[PDB]
Amino acid sequence: MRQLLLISDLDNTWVGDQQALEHLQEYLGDRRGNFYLAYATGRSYHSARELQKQVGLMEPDYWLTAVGSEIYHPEGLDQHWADYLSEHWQRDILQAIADGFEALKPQSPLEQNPWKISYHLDPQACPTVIDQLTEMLKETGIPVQVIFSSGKDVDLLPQRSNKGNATQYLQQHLAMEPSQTLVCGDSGNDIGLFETSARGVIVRNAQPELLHWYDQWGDSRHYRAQSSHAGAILEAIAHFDFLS
Ligand SMILES: OC[C@H]1O[C@@](CO)(O[C@H]2O[C@H](CO)[C@@H](O)[C@H](O)[C@H]2O)[C@@H](O)[C@@H]1O
Ligand SMILES: [Mg+2]
Ligand SMILES: [Mg+2]
Repeated sequence: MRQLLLISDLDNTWVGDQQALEHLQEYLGDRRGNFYLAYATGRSYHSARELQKQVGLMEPDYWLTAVGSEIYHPEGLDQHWADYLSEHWQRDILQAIADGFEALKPQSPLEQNPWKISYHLDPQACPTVIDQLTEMLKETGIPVQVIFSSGKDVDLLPQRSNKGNATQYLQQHLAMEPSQTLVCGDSGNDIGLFETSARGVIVRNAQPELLHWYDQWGDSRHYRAQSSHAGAILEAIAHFDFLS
């Protein structure tokens, strides 16, 4: 029932330029009732909350955490989404395979969750190994997807997660149209967002994988911002003429 569904990543997107973050929130703070806000971050919910206290993030309506593996409503964790992602998902088997790759090191336990298996790619290893991993995982028949970002982070998720799939789910939940949605991102774990039909903005300080993605799949609905961090979000809002 609002005119805009604003979905943004936190680190290096909404966060990173304190001054821009502040004037973005100042502006949005004057029309809080005109948009729904969702933070689609790679961070776990707890980590997202700690970041909010650190930089003073304005309260969102929804939290799409751990790359969309967990959704939090004002009332709490979405159990329907959890059950939906659990269907056909076989975490143990995928982890056994990923654990077998010498170039991969598990990320700390707190970065893991039932629908998220994450690793760090050896900076000395050949990035081509991610393609081999992806092929090997896909051939298990288990609905899985591999998210590679910043040239070092690897996340194993159900094919039904993404920041993009979590976003389409939220859109349907709120009865918001893609034309009324703006996704904001900076890296490989944001590609799912740009795969949706929502309007999107790629921050100036975006990672290589995202820019390369844009070069190949970028379309009319995708905006390459001149500003970096939160400034890119204000820029996009004006560009797509949202919150008229
Ligand atoms: O957003 C980039 C920045 O976030 C961190 C915070 O720890 O990593 C998060 O996003 C990664 C990509 O999805 C996940 O693999 C990781 O588990 C999650 O914490 C930084 O590592 C990263 O540079
Ligand atoms: Mg980021
Ligand atoms: Mg990102």
